[PDB]
Amino acid sequence: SEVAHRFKDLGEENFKALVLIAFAQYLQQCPFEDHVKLVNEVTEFAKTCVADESAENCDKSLHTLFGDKLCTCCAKQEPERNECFLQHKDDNPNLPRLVRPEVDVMCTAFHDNEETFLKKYLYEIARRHPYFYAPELLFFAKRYKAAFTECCQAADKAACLLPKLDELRDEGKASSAKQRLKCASLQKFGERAFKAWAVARLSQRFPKAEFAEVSKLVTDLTKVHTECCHGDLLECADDRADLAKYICENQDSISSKLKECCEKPLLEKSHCIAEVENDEMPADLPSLAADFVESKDVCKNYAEAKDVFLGMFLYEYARRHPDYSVVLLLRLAKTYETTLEKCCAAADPHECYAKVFDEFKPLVEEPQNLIKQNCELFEQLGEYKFQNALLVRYTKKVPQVSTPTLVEVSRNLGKVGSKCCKHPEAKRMPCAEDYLSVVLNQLCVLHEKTPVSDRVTKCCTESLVNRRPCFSALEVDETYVPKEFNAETFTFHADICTLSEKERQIKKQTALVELVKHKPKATKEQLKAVMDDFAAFVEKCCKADDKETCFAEE
Ligand SMILES: O=S(=O)(O)C(F)(F)C(F)(F)C(F)(F)C(F)(F)C(F)(F)C(F)(F)C(F)(F)C(F)(F)F
Ligand SMILES: O=S(=O)(O)C(F)(F)C(F)(F)C(F)(F)C(F)(F)C(F)(F)C(F)(F)C(F)(F)C(F)(F)F
Repeated sequence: SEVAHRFKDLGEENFKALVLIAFAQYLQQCPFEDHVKLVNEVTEFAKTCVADESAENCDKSLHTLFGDKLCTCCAKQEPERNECFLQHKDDNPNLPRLVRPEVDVMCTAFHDNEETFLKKYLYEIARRHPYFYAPELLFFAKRYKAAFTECCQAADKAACLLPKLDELRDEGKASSAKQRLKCASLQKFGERAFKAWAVARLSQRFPKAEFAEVSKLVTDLTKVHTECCHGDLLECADDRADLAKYICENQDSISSKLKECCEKPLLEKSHCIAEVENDEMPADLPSLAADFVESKDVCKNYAEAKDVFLGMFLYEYARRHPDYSVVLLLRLAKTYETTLEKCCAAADPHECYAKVFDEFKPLVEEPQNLIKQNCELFEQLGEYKFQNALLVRYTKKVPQVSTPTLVEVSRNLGKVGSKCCKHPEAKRMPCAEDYLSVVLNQLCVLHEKTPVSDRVTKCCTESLVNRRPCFSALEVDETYVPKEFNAETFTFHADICTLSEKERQIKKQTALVELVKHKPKATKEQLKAVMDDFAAFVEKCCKADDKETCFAEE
């Protein structure tokens, strides 16, 4: 009995939560209360299974049960139904932006019913983030609960809560985006791509770890994510705990940076492990040359065990390169692979695969130079203007892309600047390029829902590893027809005056996207000249005797 097994392994609380999450991700549009009803029925049922694993319906898969419950798609049978539920996950669901009500209202609701409030949190995130790393969402719910527990008792409920909630929202969106890439990686590119990812990350993270260890953690982590991305949240959370549990029983085989996370309560622990600092690279590790370029058996060993050897390479290269983005290490490993694929078949492989690392230069240089160039641009512009720059860039690159998406991605793109450009070069590239993988992936998923740009589609369906160079390589499509100057898109409301800094940025940014859409191939100064026109008009209308009409007159 799986639902019992999981209920047992997860405990009711996390079971409930994961089931809610699973429901809210399966039925994003469905009301909270219909989800909790389903969850309770499932939980109630799970309990009957914990008690007798032979009770009538307890041997059914989690898929059948959730899907059966969900069905209270639905016309379909398993496993086509679960596939159906998964494919209907909506990365951009038509759901009201979660509008934070005032703290006292929230704090009242939180105290009115903590679980319901906490379940409401899960539900609202999960349904908005249908790929949200479900166990991680439990961690968020815990922190959300902790926020509300403490901050609701605070003198300044808002001043306590808001920053914390802002942190969790941000962390949430980051985690969602992040997990979204795992699911996209897994689902669009397959297990191997994810495995490659994981070998690269974990090798970087756990360079002291033996390859077999990195592999074991990779197979387990992959299994975690496959399950999570597959809406198998229960297995996923459970396998995650198992993985956290494994890692923590095996820290000395994995990382010396694990001390603190492995002491951490279950949810914190996995979260902690998932983002532990890269471990110290083992001292005096040799170059990959003897094994991967220099050996005469390279061709043989690749061929004998391709993915292992490539994994060993990726492991060996990644563990040596926490200063490389995962995608880079992935690119290098793909390059290695493909070079070996041609060298091994070439007249003298030893000869030509000895040169394999020379192909690595451009691959390594490109992100570096990109990260360096764009981060100077960032340091010149700061996050916001860096966002405006990228927003224009991307709008010009892929103008068909919905502006909200454009804005969101560009903003996020620009956020990598803030996150990464602060870092010295040694931490910039993994930070930047991997966050870039996350953000582009956003662009990718957001756009996929309503594809309107063949370039985005192209760049997103192509090698995940190469997704970023692909967008980077994109230049202005002139095959894009500017949109006529709709007033409504450039006639902001007086609500702009009341907008938070961020929201007024999103708005200028939105205008900036639209303006670029209205008139692409306009240069930065001309774009600046209407952006400044807009902001002035806004400044004017915002301080006008009557705002709403001042605004109307544009
Ligand atoms: O070079 S690639 O990244 O394209 C790659 F071939 F997929 C590879 F990453 F090297 C890889 F070998 F496939 C791998 F990603 F490492 C791997 F598939 F994960 C793997 F290492 F082979 C593995 F599947 F995990 C295995 F090692 F077999 F356990
Ligand atoms: O080259 S692109 O503009 O297409 C890009 F992929 F978005 C990008 F170059 F990575 C970029 F987003 F523009 C970018 F500026 F490089 C970046 F992604 F934001 C970035 F390079 F990561 C950055 F933000 F500049 C970074 F410097 F990495 F922080």
